[PDB]
Amino acid sequence: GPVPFSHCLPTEKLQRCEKIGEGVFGEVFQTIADHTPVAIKIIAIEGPDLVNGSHQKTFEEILPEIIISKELSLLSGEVCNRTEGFIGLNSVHCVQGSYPPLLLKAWDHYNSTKGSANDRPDFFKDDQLFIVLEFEFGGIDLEQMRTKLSSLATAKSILHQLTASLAVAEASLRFEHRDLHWGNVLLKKTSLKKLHYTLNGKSSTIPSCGLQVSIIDYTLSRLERDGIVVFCDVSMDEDLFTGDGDYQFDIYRLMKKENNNRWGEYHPYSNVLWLHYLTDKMLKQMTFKTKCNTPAMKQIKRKIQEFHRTMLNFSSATDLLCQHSLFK
Ligand SMILES: CC[C@H](CO)Nc1ccc2ncc(-c3ccc4n[nH]cc4c3)n2n1
Ligand code: NA
Repeated sequence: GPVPFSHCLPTEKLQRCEKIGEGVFGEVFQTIADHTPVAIKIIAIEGPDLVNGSHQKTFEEILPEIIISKELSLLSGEVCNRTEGFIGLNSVHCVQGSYPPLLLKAWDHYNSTKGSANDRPDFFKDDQLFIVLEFEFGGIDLEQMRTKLSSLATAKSILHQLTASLAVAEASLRFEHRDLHWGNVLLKKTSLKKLHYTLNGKSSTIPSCGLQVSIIDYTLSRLERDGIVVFCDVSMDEDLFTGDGDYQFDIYRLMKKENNNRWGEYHPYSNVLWLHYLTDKMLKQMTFKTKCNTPAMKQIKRKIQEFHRTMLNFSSATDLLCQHSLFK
């Protein structure tokens, strides 16, 4: 059945853990496994204590995220519909134990420097179960990089990458991400000048501007294979739809409007909505190292503004990728 935490996180691996993110689900750490950076997502399951304001999920309720993470990871190795724009999934374990004190130390450091919205995970007993997902390390989130991007050309690249990856997942998996806020877009440096994707057998390239994008966090995502749908049913969630103070919170309500609160259905317009929210962040909340004070860069800005203005008239990421003038 379950294994002890030390199976997944031997002493040296625990000693190198640094906390990088969080959500109601639990905690995300970066560490090193076999000289390789990885990200570890740790989710409490099956217990009766409140955790970050929700009850813990059952093993059955975590399976959708596991399945989705695996399907999107596989897309990097496929042929007809191929993208590296999600993130690799290396392993999944069920572990048992109280939270390691070294992880608490990392948690404390994050709380001291960035602040946490979570409860300190120090109340779990030695019989507590967790799911531990180990992912390829994907870089730094777009929000944390909001003052670090070179120019609007870099912004165009990121939007193109995101759109393409979403299109390929729509094509292969009838995928909707459903929570693609700017914390869920990771950026990593690449020396590749061009990145490659294949959509329904047709391969294309995207200029990288030195960055490779990875879309993460499939907690709210939906997909299907052979008529079998995997999703998070939020039809009875109150709080998800009553956020304020950021366009992000409007996106939840707009998705609910689009799907009539039926979350099992396929509505790839949700991917469009998130891309619109991301484009909006690109135009309003980023500080580029190079301003748009040359005619060439101005032109890119006008193109992104045109995208912002027109993209909500498209039906899916696939429609955007294949038809929108931004990508031509
Ligand atoms: C970078 C940390 C991020 C900042 O907004 N927060 C979260 C929060 C939820 C979440 N679920 C999965 C991942 C996840 C999955 C794979 C990863 N590879 N490299 C980093 C990864 C993170 N996250 N990350
Ligand atoms: Na990736």
